[PDB]
Amino acid sequence: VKDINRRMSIGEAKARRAKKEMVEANLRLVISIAKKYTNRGLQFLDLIQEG
DNA sequence: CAAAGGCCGAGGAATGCGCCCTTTTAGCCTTCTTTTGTCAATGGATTTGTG
Repeated sequence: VKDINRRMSIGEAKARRAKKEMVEANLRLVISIAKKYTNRGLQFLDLIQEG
């Protein structure tokens, strides 16, 4: 059961690093979208973080 | 052999900005049970009437 939960953890770490790589790639997309809302009351970094 | 121009990117105002749908949450709105304030009786213990 140790090795079972271990292989589970291996899969989880792989998928998590993959999600990380995708988010890292598309941060530029998020900034490009958030630039459209920059003057409706919320600061720029807050827009980027919600995005 | 350089110049004009076509291309891409790095930076800003703003006439800029969701919709349709499911599901919970607030609160108002009625209906009912109970605590509470009220009107009337109904004697009963001092106050007065009497000589």
